[PDB]
Amino acid sequence: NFLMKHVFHPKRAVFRHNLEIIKTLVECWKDCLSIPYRLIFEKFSGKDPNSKDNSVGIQLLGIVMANDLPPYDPQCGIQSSEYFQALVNNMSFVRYKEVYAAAAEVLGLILRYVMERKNILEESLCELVAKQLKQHQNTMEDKFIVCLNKVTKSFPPLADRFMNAVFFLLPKFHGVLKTLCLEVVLCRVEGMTELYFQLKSKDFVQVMRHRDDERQKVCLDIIYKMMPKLKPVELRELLNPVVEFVSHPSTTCREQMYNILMWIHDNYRDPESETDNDSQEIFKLAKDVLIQGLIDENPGLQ
Repeated sequence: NFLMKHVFHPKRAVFRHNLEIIKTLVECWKDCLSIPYRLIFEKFSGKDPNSKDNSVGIQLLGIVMANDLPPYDPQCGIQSSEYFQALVNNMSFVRYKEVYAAAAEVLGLILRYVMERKNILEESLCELVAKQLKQHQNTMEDKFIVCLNKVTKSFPPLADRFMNAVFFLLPKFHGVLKTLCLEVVLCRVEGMTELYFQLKSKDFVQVMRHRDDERQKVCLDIIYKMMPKLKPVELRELLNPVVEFVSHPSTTCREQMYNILMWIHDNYRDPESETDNDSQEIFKLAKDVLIQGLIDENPGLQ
């Protein structure tokens, strides 16, 4: 109890060392150690914006969250369920960071914990969505999608309530925000019917052709996941930017392209009669570029 009240220090190295020794204390002595959830609540219950006072509280909650502990409010009468709101409220405070991104991350783990062990399921989710929704229309589109990406790193299903807005925000974004949008839409691709129409409606090939070697990898993963349930007509158009990834400086993009190639070749092999000329053209391009892959520079994927 005493070792977590005096951890806020000017230098960041001392704060990190204190957090490390607190984490080591909890994991080694997990049994026969009650957790003072009131102290953490008092730490992250700040009201003044741009103050950087709830960061220590959310960091303590993340530290206790990493060793399979109850996700705050163990229903021991120490606090009430309305103090679980002060944890989501933390995502509103803008500027200085470390107060909304970490809050979104810890909230995602807590939801995941509650979706895995039954008990309460969606009660946290509604407020978190409202916070995302409020941060959506009232300008501030840059913060909304990064908070959504932080949440969806542990809880994909919440993205199901914002896919339309995610696709609407895609053309106007730039830099890393476009990448965040792309992995947000990547975290939910299975069961998303008519995904190709939405992707093509926002000029997906121009996003793929731009050299980013991380965004390109994300788009390649999206294509590899979306490849089943796709007609050969769609794959005929989609294959040319994929096979343009030969001689790409990045090894990982070439490897993902090669994996796409291996899937198409077994799947399109010996097609039943002349069902579609696209099914024939698609097989020929993949087979020939797969042959071309035999002299690749990287000795591993070769």
